[PDB]
Amino acid sequence: MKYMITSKGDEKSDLLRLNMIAGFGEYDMEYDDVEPEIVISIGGDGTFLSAFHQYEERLDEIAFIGIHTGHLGFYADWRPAEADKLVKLLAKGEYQKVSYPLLKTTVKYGKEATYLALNESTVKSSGGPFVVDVVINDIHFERFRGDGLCMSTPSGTTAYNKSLGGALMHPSIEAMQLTEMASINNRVYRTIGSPLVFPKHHVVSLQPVNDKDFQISVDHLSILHRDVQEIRYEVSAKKIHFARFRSFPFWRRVHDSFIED
Amino acid sequence: MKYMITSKGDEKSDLLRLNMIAGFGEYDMEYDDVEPEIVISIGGDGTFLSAFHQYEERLDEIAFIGIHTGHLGFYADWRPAEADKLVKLLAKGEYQKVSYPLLKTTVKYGKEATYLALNESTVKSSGGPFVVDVVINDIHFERFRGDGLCMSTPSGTTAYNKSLGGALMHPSIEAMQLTEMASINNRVYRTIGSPLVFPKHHVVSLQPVNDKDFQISVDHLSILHRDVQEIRYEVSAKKIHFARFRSFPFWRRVHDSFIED
Amino acid sequence: MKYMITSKGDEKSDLLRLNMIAGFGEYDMEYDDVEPEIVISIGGDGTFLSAFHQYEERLDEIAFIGIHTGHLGFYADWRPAEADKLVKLLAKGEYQKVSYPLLKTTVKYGKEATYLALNESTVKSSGGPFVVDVVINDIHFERFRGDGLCMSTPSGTTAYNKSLGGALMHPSIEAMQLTEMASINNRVYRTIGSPLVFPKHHVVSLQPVNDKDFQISVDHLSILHRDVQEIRYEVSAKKIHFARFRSFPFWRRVHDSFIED
Amino acid sequence: MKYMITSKGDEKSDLLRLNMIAGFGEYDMEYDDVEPEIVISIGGDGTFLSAFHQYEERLDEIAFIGIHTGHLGFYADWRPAEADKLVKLLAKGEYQKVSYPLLKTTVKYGKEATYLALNESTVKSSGGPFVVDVVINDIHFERFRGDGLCMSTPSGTTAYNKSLGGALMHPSIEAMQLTEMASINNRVYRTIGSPLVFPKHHVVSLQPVNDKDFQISVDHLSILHRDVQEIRYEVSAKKIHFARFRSFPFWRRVHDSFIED
Ligand SMILES: Nc1ncnc2c1nc(Br)n2CCCO
Ligand SMILES: Nc1ncnc2c1nc(Br)n2CCCO
Ligand SMILES: Nc1ncnc2c1nc(Br)n2CCCO
Ligand SMILES: Nc1ncnc2c1nc(Br)n2CCCO
Repeated sequence: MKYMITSKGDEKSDLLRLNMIAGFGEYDMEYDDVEPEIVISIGGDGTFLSAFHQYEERLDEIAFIGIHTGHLGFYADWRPAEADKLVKLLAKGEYQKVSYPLLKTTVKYGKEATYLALNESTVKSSGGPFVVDVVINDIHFERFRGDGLCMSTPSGTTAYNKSLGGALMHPSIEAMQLTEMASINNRVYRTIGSPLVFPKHHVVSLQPVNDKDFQISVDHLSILHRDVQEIRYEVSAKKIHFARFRSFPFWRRVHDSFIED
Repeated sequence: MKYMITSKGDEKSDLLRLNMIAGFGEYDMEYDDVEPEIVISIGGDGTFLSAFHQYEERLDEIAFIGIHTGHLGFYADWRPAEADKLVKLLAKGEYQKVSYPLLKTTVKYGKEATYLALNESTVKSSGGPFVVDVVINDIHFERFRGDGLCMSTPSGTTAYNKSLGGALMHPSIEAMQLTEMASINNRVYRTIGSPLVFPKHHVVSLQPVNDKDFQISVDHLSILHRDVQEIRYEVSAKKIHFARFRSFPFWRRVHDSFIED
Repeated sequence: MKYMITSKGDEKSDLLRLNMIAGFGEYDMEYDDVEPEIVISIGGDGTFLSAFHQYEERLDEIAFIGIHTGHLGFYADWRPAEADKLVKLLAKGEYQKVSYPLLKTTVKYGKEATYLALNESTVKSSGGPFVVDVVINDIHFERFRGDGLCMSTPSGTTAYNKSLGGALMHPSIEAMQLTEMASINNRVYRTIGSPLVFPKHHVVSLQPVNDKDFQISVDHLSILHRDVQEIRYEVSAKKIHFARFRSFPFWRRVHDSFIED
Repeated sequence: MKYMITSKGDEKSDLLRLNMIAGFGEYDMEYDDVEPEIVISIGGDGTFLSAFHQYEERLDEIAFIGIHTGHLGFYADWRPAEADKLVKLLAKGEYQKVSYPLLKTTVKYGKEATYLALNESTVKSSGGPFVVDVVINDIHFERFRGDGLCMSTPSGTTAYNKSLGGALMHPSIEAMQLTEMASINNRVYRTIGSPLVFPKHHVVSLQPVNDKDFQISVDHLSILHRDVQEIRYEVSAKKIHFARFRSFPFWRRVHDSFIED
């Protein structure tokens, strides 16, 4: 199969990348970073996030796999000592694939710019206060005033969603979770406070009230947007595909990362 | 059809119950509280919870409907002025049914006692400290020490789950949410802190460490259990059925109850 | 001086108690558990709490000191290997004393029963719902409905107050902190949600609305009270006195207990 | 006395300002915005914050007073219909003064720049991650990694400190409260999580780990700082002075703003 490997850039990751390429050279495996079928990430969850966005236009023809040269990540969950055993079963094929949901973010101006997220997508104000009207399925739900909002994916709930008080949900659930960022709640402003979990086909629409400039982020990339008319969130129809060679439950990766390993 | 109506017990609810019975008398409707097909609850969410547990052995042959003589409830979401219009379409049939998930709670001693919950099921200690080992799908996940735990249904997240910091999830999602109750987190005890959302077929098992007596509750009923060997939580295969005559979205019932009506 | 020593009851604590008594026998020290001037606690924070309530009627003539035979406590913060060096400077005197504030709890029926707390004092409902009217300095502030309330001392903020979301305050601040326990907040019930810190001479008064029976606790002891007309909280005029032989800052005991030791 | 009046800038505030000036003209009152002894703020809490920073170099010779032409503020807590009665007792003098604590913020580069805050002072990262080492009284306490930190004044706890989960403390307590902003807590990063209340003479020092650029704010003004070597927080020796003509308790201003008015 066509494969490619990215690296964090340091010695420990670059040396292991060259060893796996040499190990792949002993098989019927061709290196290609244009149309690969197996994308291997060596480094951390941040390195895996870059590998996802490098090939987000070919998500259906790619099976991702991550290797953590540091601590255990949620996407890079393979120890470096298992790289030689990974090269074997990747060439023999017959492996199973797991699919996680994704978040679609549509921005509208006065055209349309869409994005795909693996972790979350946040919205902040550039300088002035952040005040938006939250509309759920064409129905006005609340007028949020605070630092911002965060719409997270199922597998992304263990990251920024978790630090904001959100709940951890199993990645087999096709849903998205919205959490607040330091909301103001007096007798004049009223937010729900609790995190909200939306199923598929539900559309959450953010609409400005005064300022039209917002600092929007998708995973790692963050870019200022000007004259925003609407921000739409919804579960994406596309999914990310992983390659599994052993049982590593999500709740066990949660235990090893937050309880003890 | 066979129908029956329960009441909160006060004048406002008893008078409306007698008016609907007289209104049902003008149709091909028979009153029967033994094997009814339409169970009407007049009062509040607590009155609706009693109507659910009165007929939990016939959930598949019953379509529930609630009327709130006080403030708007999440289960009793029909104004009293709409009772006459309810009697009409209930006799003509051809109405649609909505189904919400349920929570199954199994308790084991040294036999087995099972329960069905519409809102949540909590576990506390009777007197001494509450220390249990949390096991998710046969894998030990954490040793919880605190006041207790709360496993909630999707439609039950707006109640006790919400007061504990849990997230609100749409009742169309077949899942269950576990939240903590004043957990201790020092350098010796370590809990996850975040609420956890489990999909179908996931089993969360609570196991004692020292004391074996627990104060377990299912919705409104709460009874002391002695010599408990295990407590098992999982999404139930049975569901509760409602009768809909108009579009009342869950997110709009959340708005009218917590934002403003 | 007159001294006495309590023990957790196990070997490790009983053996160290007998060694310190023999070490005290080599000095001008008399053992007396009736009117002691130095109360030594060997065990943990729970053992120290028992030593405090055994002699709460003589707080002004006693300097407490705690030894932890297990993990580091906030009151028992002396390693067992320092017991021999403790016996020396306790006989030579000339040591400094530190004073921490206390919480006074007054209960009224239809007489008066007062209590003194070192950590916190909580109020719960016995069976039915818990609904009380919170009155701050004769002014009605809110109608709380939930599991209960917790009024904590400065040094007690690191315990049950911390698990409820309360803030940690330095024990040199003469104040008390009130936190909530799973409060209900809809469009009909409205609580402040945030913890409240009251200075000296402020009186927080809890008054029943329906049920008059409450499950009140003071530190470790918890007893049911019937026909309660009012519950009054205020910072006590009495303080607890410790014996210091080295600088152990409160913020360093917080670090070693929750960050890492 | 020498006095001056600021306005929000709209009709309702400008008209009331001209009426009070004409009302002051009937007395022995001189208008002067250079060295005033009575600073009157008409508008809201934001307008009052501007009046404080306009004359922060003369805090000991000024008694502030605020008028809210909109909703009730915590600093502007006088209804417009009471302006005529304010002009009377302000000229007759013999009024009492109330004093609230302040927060001192010192920034060091590679000189020193100091600031005075009435509400709070926050620190964020400009672009990259925010990682600082928190040092309390020359002792390392934790390595914070997240969005940022917020050090609040007693009277400022009802604002941004409240939205971050902090506690509300009476302004008669000379202290400062530090809260977190979406902290990361895994098996490698460990923060206290709970808010911290520091008494007078305690110094909290923030020190960079990688990036040296921070987005620091003091009340409303926010300015980027480059090559920061340290950030020091401590309770200020200076206080702000108000003019009281009636009893308006802090806990009652909390009730009217968050419960109901
Ligand atoms: N999905 C994720 N779950 C947990 N952690 C994550 C995730 N993605 C990244 Br990048 N990280 C690391 C954040 C800095 O510790
Ligand atoms: N599922 C529910 N969601 C919200 N509220 C509820 C629910 N069930 C009951 Br009973 N209540 C009323 C609790 C006391 O206000
Ligand atoms: N004041 C206290 N601060 C922290 N912890 C405490 C305190 N008192 C006791 Br008892 N503990 C132990 C509780 C069970 O871990
Ligand atoms: N000290 C303060 N307490 C409460 N609220 C405040 C304060 N200062 C200002 Br400005 N506000 C208004 C913030 C936007 O509602």
